[PDB]
Amino acid sequence: MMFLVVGQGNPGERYARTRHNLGFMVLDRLGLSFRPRGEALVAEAEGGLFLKPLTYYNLTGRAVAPLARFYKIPPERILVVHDEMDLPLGRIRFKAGGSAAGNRGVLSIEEALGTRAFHRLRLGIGKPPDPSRGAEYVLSPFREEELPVVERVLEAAKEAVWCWVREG
Repeated sequence: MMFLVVGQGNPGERYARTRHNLGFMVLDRLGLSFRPRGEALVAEAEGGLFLKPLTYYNLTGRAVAPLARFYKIPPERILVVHDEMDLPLGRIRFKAGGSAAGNRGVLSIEEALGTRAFHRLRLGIGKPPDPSRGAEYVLSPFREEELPVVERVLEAAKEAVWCWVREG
């Protein structure tokens, strides 16, 4: 296996529209065929793997590390796609190593792998007006007025993902 693309999210229909499931939403735009493999939905394409862990958001390392270890996927070929409160909706940024900047899904993968040196695709979702409501904000759906931006973010993310996988 050449690489591993991980979409951050939570399992179950009740989380499917929430901001914290934006990484699953990107993965779901890729055209792939996901199959259940333990606490994970996994797809194989282009010589590599795509993973929607069903571990819960903060526990995704539990699915990522056994897969990476087993197929000897190096951290340079692991990409973690996730929602990011520190960037405004509409903004997308790649990140190579460095701190799991308080993203607990990225943190759980660092913990389980024993390294910070994997890549992340950060998808800005903005912040809530009050910091203490962060969990609430990410476990809410987007506002209907955000949907046009969200769509275009998903389109841009889908291209970024394939670019990272493929040509660049």
